[PDB]
Parts: sequence; structure tokens; C-alpha cells
Amino acid sequence: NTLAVQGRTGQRLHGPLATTFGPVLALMDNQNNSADMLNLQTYLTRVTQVRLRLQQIAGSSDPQAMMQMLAQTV
Amino acid sequence: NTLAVQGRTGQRLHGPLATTFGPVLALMDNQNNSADMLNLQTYLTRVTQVRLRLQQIAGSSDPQAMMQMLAQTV
Repeated sequence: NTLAVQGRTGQRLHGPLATTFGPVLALMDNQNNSADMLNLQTYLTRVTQVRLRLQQIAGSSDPQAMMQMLAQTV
Repeated sequence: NTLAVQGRTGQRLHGPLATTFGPVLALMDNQNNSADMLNLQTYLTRVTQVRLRLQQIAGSSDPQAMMQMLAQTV
């Protein structure tokens, strides 16, 4: 949001095409297959969803027995 | 709906972001991949769609056989 509001105050068009097509496009998702920021942001929560269950809520078996499984299947 | 209408009456913008980006966003589905409330609501109908057919309409065989083949594949 710092980049969003401090990039448009450069006058939308004459806001310079350096700091325009960079991280300003990736914030506003189009209703299509644009490489948004929300998708990497959701996949990050899925990775920390797996790992938090891996460490603490290893279900009375060791995390080691599942660590070997993950490093086998990657 | 209780949370929606009793959270908007806090004045949309000065309605506080504590009770805004929580369960008020998940109600209004966008036309995209937003994690809506409707998708957990549809999967929750599908799981009881399987189990209600499991218990009563076990088709003249026991539910125990299908319980075995269901807890096998999880």
C-alpha cells in the first residue's frame, strides 16, 4: 500500500512506467489469470498450514517419521 | 447477517478493521478464487451426503463393510 499510494502521486499515466508495471499491477487482481499477489499469499498459508501440524501436532509419532516422508516425496 | 448489519453500523470505512476483514469479507463472494463461506458450506453438505447414505441406505450389506473401505482409503 505504501508503493500504491506513493506511486500515483507522481503527477495515473505519467506515474512513471518504472514504478507502474512493477508491484502496482500485482496488487489489483483482474478477474482472470493474472499472476496476482493473493495467490502466493494463499500458498504461503498452505505451506505454514502443513508445517505447523508437522512440528507440534505430530500425532504421538515423531516428526522424524513424517520428515522422512516429505523428503522422500519431494 | 447479524455480524454484517451490526458491524456496518459503526459510523463502511470507519467501521473498524477488527470486525471488517474477518467474517464480513467471507460473506460477499467475489467472482474469482476468494475463500468464500459458500464453499465450506457446499463441502459440508457433501460429507453428510456420503454419511447419510452410509448409515441408513447401506444397500442390504452392513455399514461396517463400507466403514472398513472408507477408513482404509483415508
